[PDB]
Amino acid sequence: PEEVDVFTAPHWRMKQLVGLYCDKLSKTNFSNNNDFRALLQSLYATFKEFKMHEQIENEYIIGLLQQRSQTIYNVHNKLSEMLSLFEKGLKNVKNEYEQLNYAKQLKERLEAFTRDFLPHMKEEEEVFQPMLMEYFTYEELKDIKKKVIAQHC
Repeated sequence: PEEVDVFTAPHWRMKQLVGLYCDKLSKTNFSNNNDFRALLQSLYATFKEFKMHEQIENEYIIGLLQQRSQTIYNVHNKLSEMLSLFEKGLKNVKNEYEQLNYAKQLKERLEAFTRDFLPHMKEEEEVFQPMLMEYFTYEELKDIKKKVIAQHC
């Protein structure tokens, strides 16, 4: 039921963001300083919204589900490292040799990030959403989703 689903719309926005940076990345001219900085500026804004996303889940969803089921063990950092990588590109890359070296690193890290992020969202939808249905009443889930949408939008 739509009104108790706490993941689908947030994740629709996160995957739209993934699609946009994958697009930007494949089209960026890493030899061009303006293109390079513009890309890193997008990614920084984007990964900041990813971080707001995980924090919202921690604060409004997971920390509650954890309290009631107590089947929590995997904590729900990578995002701060990605953001730190972007800051570096923005503050410490000063010519074309450094841009192109950095570019190879960025691409590898973004690829690895992207391959983990998508499954991580799938798992919340497939695992946590069902648990939420058992540990909370229907109106309780409706209330949680009201709060999660307010924080994301």
